[PDB]
Amino acid sequence: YINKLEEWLGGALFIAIFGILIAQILSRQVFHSPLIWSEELAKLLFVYVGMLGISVAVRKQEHVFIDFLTNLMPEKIRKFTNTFVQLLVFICIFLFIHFGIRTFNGASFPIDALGGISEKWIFAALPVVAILMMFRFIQAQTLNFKTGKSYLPATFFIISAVILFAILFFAPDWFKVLRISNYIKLGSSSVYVALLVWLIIMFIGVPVGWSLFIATLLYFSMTRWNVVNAATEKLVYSLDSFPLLAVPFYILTGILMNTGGITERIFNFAKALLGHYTGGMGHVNIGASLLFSGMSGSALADAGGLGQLEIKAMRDAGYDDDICGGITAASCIIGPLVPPSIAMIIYGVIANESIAKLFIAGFIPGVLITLALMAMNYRIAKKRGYPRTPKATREQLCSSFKQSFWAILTPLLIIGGIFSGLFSPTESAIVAAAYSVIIGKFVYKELTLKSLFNSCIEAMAITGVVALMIMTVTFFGDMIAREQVAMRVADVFVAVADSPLTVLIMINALLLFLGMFIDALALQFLVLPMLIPIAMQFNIDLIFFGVMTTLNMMVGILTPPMGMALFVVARVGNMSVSTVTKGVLPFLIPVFVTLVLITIFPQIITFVPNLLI
Amino acid sequence: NKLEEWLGGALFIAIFGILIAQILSRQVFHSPLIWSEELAKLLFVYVGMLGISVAVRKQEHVFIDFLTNLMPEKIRKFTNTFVQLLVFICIFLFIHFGIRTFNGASFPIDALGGISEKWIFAALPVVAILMMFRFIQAQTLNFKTGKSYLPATFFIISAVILFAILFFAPDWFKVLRISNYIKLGSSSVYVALLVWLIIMFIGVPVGWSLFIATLLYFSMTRWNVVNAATEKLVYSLDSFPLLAVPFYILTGILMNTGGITERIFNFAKALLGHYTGGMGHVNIGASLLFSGMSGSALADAGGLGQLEIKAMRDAGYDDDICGGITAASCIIGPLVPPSIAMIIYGVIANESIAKLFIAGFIPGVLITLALMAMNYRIAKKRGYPRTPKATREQLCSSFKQSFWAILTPLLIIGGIFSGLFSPTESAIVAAAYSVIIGKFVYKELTLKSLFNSCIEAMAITGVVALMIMTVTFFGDMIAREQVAMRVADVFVAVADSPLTVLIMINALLLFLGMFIDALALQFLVLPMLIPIAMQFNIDLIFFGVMTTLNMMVGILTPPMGMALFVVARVGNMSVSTVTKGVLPFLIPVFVTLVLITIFPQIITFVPNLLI
Ligand code: NA
Ligand code: NA
Repeated sequence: YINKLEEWLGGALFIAIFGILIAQILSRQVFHSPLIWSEELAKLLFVYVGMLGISVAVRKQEHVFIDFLTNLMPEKIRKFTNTFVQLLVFICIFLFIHFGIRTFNGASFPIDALGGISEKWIFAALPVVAILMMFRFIQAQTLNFKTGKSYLPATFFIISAVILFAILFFAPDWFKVLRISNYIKLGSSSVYVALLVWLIIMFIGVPVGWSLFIATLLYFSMTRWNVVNAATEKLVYSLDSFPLLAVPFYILTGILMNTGGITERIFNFAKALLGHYTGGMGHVNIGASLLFSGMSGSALADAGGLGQLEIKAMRDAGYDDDICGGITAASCIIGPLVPPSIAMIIYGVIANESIAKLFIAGFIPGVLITLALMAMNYRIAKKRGYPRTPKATREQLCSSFKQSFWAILTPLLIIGGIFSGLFSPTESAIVAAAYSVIIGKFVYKELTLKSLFNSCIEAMAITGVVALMIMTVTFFGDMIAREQVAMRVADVFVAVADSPLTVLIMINALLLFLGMFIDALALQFLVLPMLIPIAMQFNIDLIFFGVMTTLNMMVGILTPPMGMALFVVARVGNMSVSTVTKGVLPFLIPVFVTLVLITIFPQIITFVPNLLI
Repeated sequence: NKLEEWLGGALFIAIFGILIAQILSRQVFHSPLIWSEELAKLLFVYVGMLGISVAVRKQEHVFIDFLTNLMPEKIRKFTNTFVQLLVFICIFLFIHFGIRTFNGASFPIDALGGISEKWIFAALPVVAILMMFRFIQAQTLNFKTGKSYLPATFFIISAVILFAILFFAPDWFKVLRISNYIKLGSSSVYVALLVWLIIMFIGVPVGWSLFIATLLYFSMTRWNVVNAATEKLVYSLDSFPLLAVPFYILTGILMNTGGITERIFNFAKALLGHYTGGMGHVNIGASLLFSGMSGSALADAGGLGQLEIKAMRDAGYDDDICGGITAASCIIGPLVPPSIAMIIYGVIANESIAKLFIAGFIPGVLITLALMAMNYRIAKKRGYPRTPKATREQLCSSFKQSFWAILTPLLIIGGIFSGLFSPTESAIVAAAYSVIIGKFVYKELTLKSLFNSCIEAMAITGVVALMIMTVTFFGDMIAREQVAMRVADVFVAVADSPLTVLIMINALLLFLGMFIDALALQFLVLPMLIPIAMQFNIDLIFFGVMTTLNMMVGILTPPMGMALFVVARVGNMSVSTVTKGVLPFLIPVFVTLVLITIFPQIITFVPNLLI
């Protein structure tokens, strides 16, 4: 029809990348005859895949935005706010089109190890998909206006776009009027003004992926506009990255492993293993979450794939509702810590750090979290005197292990690939996806071509949202580093640079405070760009800083009044949010304790990666 | 699966806008552009490819169905299987030739900032792959309905193995060259022509039969020449005069609205409705006025037929007379400019289109006058009654109602004749005026209707584009083998007078027009007669007008004619009565044709004086 054209085309390109990578590994490992074009071809296709994902997201209106202030507004103000955000997004898309055309015209360098092919093939992705994004925005405007959620029809946008394109193509010297330098010369306060405007527009519902672009454009307009052409290439260059390839494949691996059949087998094995100790079903839940974390890079999937079973088992065992909710909500944070992890990949991409070292560093805190949660569950259960389930016979344990053998072999594969160094994170993700597909198709007989295509489509759709923010934050970093914001901030914060512990304490406190009202995914892209240079200023190790920031932000999904884990657990378990929060409250002590422990003693985190690499 | 329709319609409106900027800048701003024509051609190539793909998907390519209508279904199974296999081979070779030609072309375009010709030449394999996919999709339904013995999976595996062999072992193809076994020699072209006639009469579409015939001839002698010959396949569509066809078709479709046609009929009835035999005069005049805009006879037959038939029946006419008049009055369309057939002839023979239009204007008027005289005589002899004469108020109201409708033919004719606009520019202006009138003046136009009209125009132009490219490919072999010189050496005895050649050609065309449709017959006949006509020092404009008239004659001849069937369908009467009523009206057409072929000066004088 006329909406699935990006999903039909994007899905086909996703399959092509999978076939190319699997051929690269087979040739190197088996035949010892490596290929020189696989990486470049994969990155070239991934650029288009990411652009198509962005188009899908902007069509479905699914871009991340802060809704804390938006949730406390009568609709009569929401109408004006939505009108403003629609205008801002339209302007951003038009400027994307202009900059993509210009940077495609400017591409000159050839691509070696690809037959001398010019770089215009890479650089042409931006305008062709920006046109589709503009079409999708115009299409969505009709639905927005018809229901009374905005003030402007799509005819207004069509007329404005036609007029703007005609002006841009027939007299581009008319746009020099709207330069702030022509009226007021702020000087060195341009960065502060741009950041203030960025915060103001971000707090009123504008998505971050456009807010960063708007802030950077305002800064450039204030000082000088001719320096934007040099910096605009980073938008295309950010997607042309090898480490960024692992995100969609890890997402697809999690999606494929999150079927009902595999989860039931894993939970049955865990229950047969840890079901008869003091605090049985709590230990069962913790163990199941730990096992799932080795193959899943997200916490919401773990929360939504096992809650209805773990909560029921705990209720049958003799557990109160608050305890069930607390354990279920607390056990979710293990996922993002144990590798693989989307948050660690994002931090490594932003800070230009090796993902493997981040994974190795973050492996230990997951084990510490698991042990602390198990100890707390045992103490609570012993205090309350809950009954003990009968011991399982050896035959049932053996049968459950035989059933779940191939399902549980995956985390071992991931850890062996990563720790031993035989594979890179992207190759590890590719191997994991191939193994999961084989297991689903031939061993469990629970997969179909339609299901595989739908999983690929979902992975691309969730990848596009991250891709837009990645490219925009890469654009924002140039503005941040050009004017030396971090150096000035450090100079202002004098007499506190004596001890790095004070800086770490302040950063942790700020992150904890901000995590109570902003979702983790948005908070990461909101706070990292201005903190990474500041951390670099104080000679703070970047691997330890990344681990600490990831843990601190993952803590924030458990604290009221805004926490996704609390809402998900309450919805799944059919219980009120207040009871879930009350049950969660006693379980926040171990996480704070381990956070303080790693903050005081960085050697715990730093020892393992140094020994291994 | 509207993937081609959605993308093709987007390109169609892009072409329309670019052409508009060309004429406006050149007229009032006096700042002509240097890239509008190049962009128009470059986009028209893709538009034609998309139309061909759509036609392949819908299985609507033209073919001869005379012998196919006289055989049992058992034979039809084998015939359809053979046709499917031949089309599959044609599409595969199409893909291969597109890839080779794209990998060969390197020349730049100086009129577009040095852009390489690869941009033009890459449109062949990209759309060829989509055509192959559409054929595979249609094969499933063909096998499901029981019309063929070959399922789709067989085609899939055959395509896979063929692609693998081509990419990894092209040298294995050296066993299918006829030069391996026997060297036919000079008679290779004759053998290829015999195979072409047979494969056409079997039921293969023309646009593929010509390709098969020329490929067989090339493989008969040397396969290394087809590499040089394959550039014409893409260069054929890269033509600016060819752009007039889709826009004229769109203009006709837009103007064929029921509201406009009702007003035109009302004005014609108020004007010429009271004379003896008034209804026939009204029918002829309305057909002439609508042919001033349209360029197809089928629109004339199917649009205004019911109202004219009802008016004639009310007046007290007979069924045979009304049917005959309605059928015979539809041939004025292709004669009066604009006309699709004249454009096709000009493209094939490389002749000016404005000269063709000017030359062909007069015979349409002669036909109209002859038909009016014949109708008047028949009505007077049969003693039909007379209608009262309308008063000045009715005629003035009709004029005020249909002013904007009758403006368009005069605008088009004035643009063509005065030399102010080229035929493509005239088509663009006509389309713009029609859409403006529809949207704002009469208020019966919607954006969805415009998109549907554009889709229909693209679908109907793809079929013509495929035949155009294939016939241009065929002409290469025809010219290389020196067929016309051999034919002249054979019929040296016929060269006594050019009148003998003309009457022989006319008789052959008249005999061939009783079984084949006008379009298929034209595409079969023109490539073989144009070089022969040039051989005998025969003028090409006069020959084109005469051939167009002779081909248009065949649509009113039994046992095959589209006009008879359409008139019978829309008139609720048997085909036999329609034929027996048409028969007395064929005399003026034959008389006009004989008069034209006797005095070519009648056709020749007007364009030379007008130029
Ligand atoms: Na994980
Ligand atoms: Na006409």
